Amino acid sequence: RSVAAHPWHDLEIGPGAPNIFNCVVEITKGSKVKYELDKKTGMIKVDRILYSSVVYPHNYGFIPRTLCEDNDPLDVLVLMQEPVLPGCFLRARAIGLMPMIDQGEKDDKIIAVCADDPEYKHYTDFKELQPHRLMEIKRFFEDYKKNENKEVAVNEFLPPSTAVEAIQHSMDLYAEYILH
Amino acid sequence: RSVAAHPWHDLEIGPGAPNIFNCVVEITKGSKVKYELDKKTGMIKVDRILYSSVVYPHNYGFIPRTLCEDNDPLDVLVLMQEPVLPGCFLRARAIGLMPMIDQGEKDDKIIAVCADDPEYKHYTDFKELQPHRLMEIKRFFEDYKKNENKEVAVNEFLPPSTAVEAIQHSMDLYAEYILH
Amino acid sequence: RSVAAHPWHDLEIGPGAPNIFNCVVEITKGSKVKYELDKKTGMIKVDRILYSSVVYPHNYGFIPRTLCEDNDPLDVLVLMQEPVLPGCFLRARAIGLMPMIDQGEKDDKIIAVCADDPEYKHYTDFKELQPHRLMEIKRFFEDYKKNENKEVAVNEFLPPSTAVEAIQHSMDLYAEYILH
Amino acid sequence: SVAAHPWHDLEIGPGAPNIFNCVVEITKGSKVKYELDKKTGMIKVDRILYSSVVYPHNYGFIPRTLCEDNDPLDVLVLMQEPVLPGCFLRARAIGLMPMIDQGEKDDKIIAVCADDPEYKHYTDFKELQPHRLMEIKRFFEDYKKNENKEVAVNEFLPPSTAVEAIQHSMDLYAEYILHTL
Amino acid sequence: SVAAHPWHDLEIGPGAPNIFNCVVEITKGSKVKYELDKKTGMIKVDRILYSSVVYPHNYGFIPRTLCEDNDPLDVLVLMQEPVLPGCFLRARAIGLMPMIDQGEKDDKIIAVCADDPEYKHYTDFKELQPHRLMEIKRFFEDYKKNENKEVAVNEFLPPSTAVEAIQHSMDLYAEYILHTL
Amino acid sequence: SVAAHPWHDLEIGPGAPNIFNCVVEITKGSKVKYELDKKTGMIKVDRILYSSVVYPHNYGFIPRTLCEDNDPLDVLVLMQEPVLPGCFLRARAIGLMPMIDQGEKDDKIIAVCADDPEYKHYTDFKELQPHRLMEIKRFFEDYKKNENKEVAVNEFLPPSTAVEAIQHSMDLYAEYILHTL
Repeated sequence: RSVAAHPWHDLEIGPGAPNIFNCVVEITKGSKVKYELDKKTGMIKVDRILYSSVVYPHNYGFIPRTLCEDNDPLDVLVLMQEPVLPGCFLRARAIGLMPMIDQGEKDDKIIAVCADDPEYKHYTDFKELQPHRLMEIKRFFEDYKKNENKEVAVNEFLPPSTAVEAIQHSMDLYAEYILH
Repeated sequence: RSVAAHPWHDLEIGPGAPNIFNCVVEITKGSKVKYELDKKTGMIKVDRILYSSVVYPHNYGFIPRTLCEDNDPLDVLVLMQEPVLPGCFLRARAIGLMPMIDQGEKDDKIIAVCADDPEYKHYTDFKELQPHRLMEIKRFFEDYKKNENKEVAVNEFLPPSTAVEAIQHSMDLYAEYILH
Repeated sequence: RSVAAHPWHDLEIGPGAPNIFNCVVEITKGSKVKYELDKKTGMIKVDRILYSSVVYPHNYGFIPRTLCEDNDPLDVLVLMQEPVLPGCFLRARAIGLMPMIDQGEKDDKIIAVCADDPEYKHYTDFKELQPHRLMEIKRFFEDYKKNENKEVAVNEFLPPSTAVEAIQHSMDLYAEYILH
Repeated sequence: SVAAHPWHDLEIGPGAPNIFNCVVEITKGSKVKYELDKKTGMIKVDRILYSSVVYPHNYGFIPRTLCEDNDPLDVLVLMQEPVLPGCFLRARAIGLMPMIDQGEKDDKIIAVCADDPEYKHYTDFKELQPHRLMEIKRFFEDYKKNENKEVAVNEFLPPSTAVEAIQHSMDLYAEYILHTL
Repeated sequence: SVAAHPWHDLEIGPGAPNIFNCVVEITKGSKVKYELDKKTGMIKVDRILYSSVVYPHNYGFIPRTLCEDNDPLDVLVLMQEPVLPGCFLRARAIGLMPMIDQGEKDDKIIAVCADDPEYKHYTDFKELQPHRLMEIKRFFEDYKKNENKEVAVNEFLPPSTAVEAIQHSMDLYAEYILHTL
Repeated sequence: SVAAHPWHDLEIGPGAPNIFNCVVEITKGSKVKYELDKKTGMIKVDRILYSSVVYPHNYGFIPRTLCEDNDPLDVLVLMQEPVLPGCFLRARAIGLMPMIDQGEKDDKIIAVCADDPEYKHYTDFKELQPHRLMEIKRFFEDYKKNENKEVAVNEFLPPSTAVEAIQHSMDLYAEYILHTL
């Protein structure tokens, strides 16, 4: 009786959006493998194994039914007790925006917590996190593509309100451009 | 040339049912993450991280093309040598029924063994298992939702014949109610 | 806006084929679980837990849009730094063909490296690998089904050119026979 | 020097009782109840746990301590990473967890690793998320249930009280080392 | 006490020869052939296994035992959980596995952990599923094949025979400790 | 014998300086900076790493060696499998990695396990894939960055130079053991 289909297009962003949204995990916490979602098939592909001896600091993925200036969905880093599998989805609250420039191109990402993790669900601002946790995250993105000669600048994190604007705008943009 | 589709609806229960059936794994042995199947998309979602420091004692999941009084498929706990991934399916023989009341509502589940695990496939009754293994399982369900203030009573396990009745009835019920 | 569908049929073999091809992983490096792809649903199933205390020496899987005399796609063993999940796909370069007879029936398989692993991507011939790595692999296939009374003979590995012929031929065969 | 029996021959550390060395018996997420053998100083499997439960954090004991139960003072250690049995690390106390193990008092220390850059800046159990405490409480309440042993756990007390209990257990250990002469 | 060389300074235990302490060299699922260094008593990587195989259970040896091969009596230990190298645990013997390692007899003990609530109630290898035995047999038959070493494995014998072999190896160890004087 | 402090009481081995025993402090893929405690000879958590990085290979030190930094000579060990902290193994040197850790020279050895059937036949770092070297170089360049410590790493030098550095560090260790008298 039901659809069975493509996580970008066919997974609702969720009724709590943009504050709380569904989020499809591409990469697990601790992974050296950079999975990404194949836009055409909706399968998970290995984009690459990472060039440095680094691992993703948290579960990482994208928000369905979003679109950015790069023609990709909006990416999210999700803090929570446990590692989660590629291809699963979860409910996440935005707590900040991590502004970045990836090879001279804007690529801001959301930092968030899982809304169904009983430890992490009560966070609302990244300022509430331990400052090291930010320094670690910021570093990861600075460093993860260094051995591919790709420069990534990371600025200071911006507040929840700002993140929510980005999500909201990417929802709008998906709905505008996806039809054609 | 083939379908590619929703594990509840589009996976046959299998020609050996109700004695031996297909079974879609939602949660791995040792997992603190409570995955479940999204009824609408057929994706795996994180329902929650568990509130206690407990882990699932075996691979856990549901039987496709079943339905119970709760509008959900019939759940199964699957004993076998190895942990199995969420979203995979396997062949399992019923060896008992574990009667439960979850917050004042009936929620009986099947206890089973993987029919293609060369160690576990020869079990036929849960009485054949070590009594501790039952005590552990029974405990897990008593304890796993305690920190959410949800009470779960677990009674003595009932035999294979009884489990098979439940599976059979849930097959029938799926076929009756799923059309409309 | 996109398909969302069956990895055998709906995943392109890729524009680099037959030299570099997409490859759907069924089994992870180190796994005792023998997953395989369900031809009908495109789900991953447990075919079996292995009968010996052996584990797969590398990520293992099949090439989409291939077909062999056995009515199955062509299988691949993929060397790379990291374990990869069942159901994901990756890009792989052929470096040899591993000729086998599985219970009196031909069942040649490809040996390959991940084209997006920055260590392994520069290999082009299996002769470039350490001879032990071959001896280990060869052994695995000789030994993995022994406890099921299934005899598997493995001959000396043949070069890249030969592997590429097999892939090419299986592409052709898929296109010939899949229509009807 | 020669090889060390960890209970006796590992210094508690310069910053004691506030910040102390700590020997890890059990890893975060383990179902194996390792403990350190009193006689050999090796690691022993005391038992595999009777429930489908796991230690919520790295667990062990403070060396050169002693309690009325004749064992060293136990510690739970919050930190980013799981740690091996047999290793020691530096830990700050941030609270004490009063318990009753079958009528016998068996208080434990809740602590953070002092060399873990995230966790080192915590100083009070109240700084942690309330769920973290709820989960730990429940773990001790539940982990021995299938052995038919009751364990009651009361409200956690501040670091000032923890430091006292640690000091008192250093005194007892010493008092015992004197009674060796 | 001081730190212990596990072979010599770890007691075999009060319940020997039926129930004995046992030092774990290799974890369930490991491809690393750890063994305990005779001289230092540390854990050494003897080798990484030559085939894509893994130890089907936790593996090690009984302390204060000795066999004609000049090594302690080896044990395979069935239990719910994997255990670390260097740890010891309590184990009941439930059978003996006769083998021939390149013409030399090298019998091993099959056992269960006595402190594991599931496995502790097994007393005979015949109580285990026949496949479990088939798999173990094959492991020893196959794990050294890529080193060109033949290992033959015969039908497993009952616990009465296992206990004898254990006793006999305690005698040899003792007989050797006498020949130290 | 009795239990061994691994730095002092573990022989470097018959094949030194070319092939040497080697004590593992840190497992491949670990974020925990274990090191061996100088005084107790136990394993200590020095710290949890400040970046989201992991050791690209098993890491440790050569026993009975000493460098100007007052620590033993460090080794990175390439092999099929991860290895536990506290274990030792046999390793061939195949290159040396010159570094500067905050103005201080802190050269390390790059090596393979000699008992690992795949890796044992490597004899020069140039036989490894260039990316492997790029990754290792970067690891040391980056792993202490969030502690505000600069580490410069220069081009790797051949095994002849590695063997010299090893020999020189055996001399220093010895020279120090003489200065004990």
